[PDB]
Amino acid sequence: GSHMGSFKAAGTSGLILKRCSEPERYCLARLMADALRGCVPAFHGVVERDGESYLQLQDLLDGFDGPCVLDCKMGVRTYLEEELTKARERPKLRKDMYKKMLAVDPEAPTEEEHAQRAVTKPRYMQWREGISSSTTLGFRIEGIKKADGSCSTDFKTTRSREQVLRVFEEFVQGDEEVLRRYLNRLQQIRDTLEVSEFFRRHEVIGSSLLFVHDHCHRAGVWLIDFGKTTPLPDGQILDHRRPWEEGNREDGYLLGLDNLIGILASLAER
Ligand SMILES: Nc1ncnc2c1ncn2[C@@H]1O[C@H](COP(=O)(O)OP(=O)(O)NP(=O)(O)O)[C@@H](O)[C@H]1O
Ligand SMILES: O=P(O)(O)O[C@@H]1O[C@H](CO)[C@@H](OP(=O)(O)O)[C@H](OP(=O)(O)O)[C@H]1O
Repeated sequence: GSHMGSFKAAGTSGLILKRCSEPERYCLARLMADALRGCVPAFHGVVERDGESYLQLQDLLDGFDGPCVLDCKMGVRTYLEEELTKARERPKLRKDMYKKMLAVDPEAPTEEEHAQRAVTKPRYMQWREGISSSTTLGFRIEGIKKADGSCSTDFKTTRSREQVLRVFEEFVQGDEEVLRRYLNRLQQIRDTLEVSEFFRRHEVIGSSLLFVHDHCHRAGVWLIDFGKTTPLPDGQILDHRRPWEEGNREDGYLLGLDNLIGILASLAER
């Protein structure tokens, strides 16, 4: 029915407010005129609320009767290349990121990180990518909100193809119609991405696919979160499949989407 960090209730029905970020505002404005228009939440412009700027977005949960939601972070890389430059010239040591690391694998931090009780953001993000499915499959499950009100973010070590399949298997709860609709939507999204003027021109980092379904077998998928999506310089383009090597700005977005369609197609035959 309604999603209600960055989010606030909107005046108009079926809308949601999200804290304005300049990269995200640029991106949503472009996407409304792109092949991808139908694959992203409708963007209605910016509004002021308590002296601060908000994106007026379509509430993706509005069409659904008690929605189940899964957030899938897309790409082999989850940080901008500029973070790698900043961490070499002027590292911001992060003590929070060190404690999250210790918790999952106490042997993961180096002798110096242990001494620092702190890690760089890129180091933490590369580690996160490697213990989840991000590095190998080019996406990872971030979270589920079920129809019973229960939520989980317990997916940091969800890595193998079969582990990912079991999360989707539990998420769709044997609803053949929801899974068929999800696969049809993902096939149509892949086709739209492969012709999109926006997509060939932009490095898409930190974006998610939001899967939404309900007990009436309504099912939708949208791309969300363009806070780290940046244009390539002087008419350079990405294939979004080839491996990332510092300088090439490749995100593996379509490697991810390919693997995700493969896993859902496998689940459909089980
Ligand atoms: N347009 C939308 N309508 C309804 N729910 C949304 C919408 N956009 C995002 N959400 C929900 O809010 C969550 C956060 O979205 P996101 O755009 O990633 O926010 P963020 O705080 O900017 N980034 P992140 O750090 O990745 O969570 C999603 O996982 C959804 O559950
Ligand atoms: O999911 P966990 O393991 O908690 O890690 C978190 O992953 C976010 C991306 O999902 C990052 O956000 P980002 O989109 O890069 O701004 C956070 O970074 P930050 O603390 O804000 O510098 C980072 O801690």
